[PDB]
Amino acid sequence: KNLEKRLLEELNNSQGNMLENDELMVTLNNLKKEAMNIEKKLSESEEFFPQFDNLVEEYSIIGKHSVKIFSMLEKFGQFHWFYGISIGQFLSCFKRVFIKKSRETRAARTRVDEILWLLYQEVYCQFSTALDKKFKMIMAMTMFCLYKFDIESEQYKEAVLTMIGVLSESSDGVPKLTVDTNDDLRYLWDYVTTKSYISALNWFKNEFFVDEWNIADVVANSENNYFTMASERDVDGTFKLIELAKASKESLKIIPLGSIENLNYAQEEISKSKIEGGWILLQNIQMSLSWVKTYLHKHVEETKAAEEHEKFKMFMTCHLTGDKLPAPLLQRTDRVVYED
Repeated sequence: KNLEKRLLEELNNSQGNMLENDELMVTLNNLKKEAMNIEKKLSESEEFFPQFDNLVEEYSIIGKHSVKIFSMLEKFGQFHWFYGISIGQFLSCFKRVFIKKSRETRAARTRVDEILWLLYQEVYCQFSTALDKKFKMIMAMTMFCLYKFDIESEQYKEAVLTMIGVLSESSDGVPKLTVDTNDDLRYLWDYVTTKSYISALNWFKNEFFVDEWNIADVVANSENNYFTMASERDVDGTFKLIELAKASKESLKIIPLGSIENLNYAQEEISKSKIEGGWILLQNIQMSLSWVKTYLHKHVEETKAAEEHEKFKMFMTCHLTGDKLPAPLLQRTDRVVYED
């Protein structure tokens, strides 16, 4: 558009003779250069289009593999209270898989395959903290065929086919023997026979364990994510927390929630400890639903305070039989469940 401009006025004085042209060439010679340089750049600009496209296909390995995985993870919604897993958390897992693990974690094509393995690992490592062992087991039981085997269906023998009434069953004593089957592959021919004793599910041992369950490690998380301990009737979640506190060797306070004076203490000591930077165990917040109503903002408040003085770690416990804790706060906290 500046060529449009600069190549206007002296039409009024030239007729095309090179001697005339010479005074107009004070702009054109400059243009010989840059205008032709434009073309150089333009030729280069096409190459990026198909290669960028190629880059997309280069990661389709995990692309399809993992998108299928989330569509399975979503089905965990069947879990009534602790499966409140946002896909943001799903992504968080990959923040770790893709990078937040080490300097070696980036995105090489060889390692696209390796992050199928980390996809495999890290995914269940998180669901397994909120969901119980029954849900954990069935996960592995059918899903590892995807997570690390890339849809390698595997023929089930005794127990599975026992439930349906299908011909191919042997008892616990067939390991990796006559497993040589079709697309619906080998080792469940093995394991499903060992299932005469159901712990054969556990016997898969397919790298099926939560790498980072260690709740003590979990402690060092974002401060806003306060800890939620799920328990049941006759299960002292607080106990697990006092053992934690004993191990932490840090400022411990415990406030049972439920009656009015406890709310007075909640207001009180939260404001104290959210400045001091203590470690506090809270119990049975569901016994004080009105507290919860105010608490949800108190949560916001003490969260900011946690950010400010930097050590206010809260550990609310005693989810009981069916106290149906509210999703907003469950969201804002870490739902880890314990057995008795």
